[PDB]
Amino acid sequence: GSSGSSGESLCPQHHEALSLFCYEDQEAVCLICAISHTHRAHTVVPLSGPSSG
Ligand SMILES: [Zn+2]
Ligand SMILES: [Zn+2]
Repeated sequence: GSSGSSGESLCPQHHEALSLFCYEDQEAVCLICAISHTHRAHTVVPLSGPSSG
């Protein structure tokens, strides 16, 4: 017997709740990350969906 499932999803570098996803790369990234991407002309949209912000 053995198990090892990861629950919450946090950036492997920032370790912060991932509330975004980069299309181009097709991977999930955190908020801080976005900055870089959004700067490199990378498409990024919120997972949870639309919010007040
Ligand atoms: Zn990150
Ligand atoms: Zn990107």
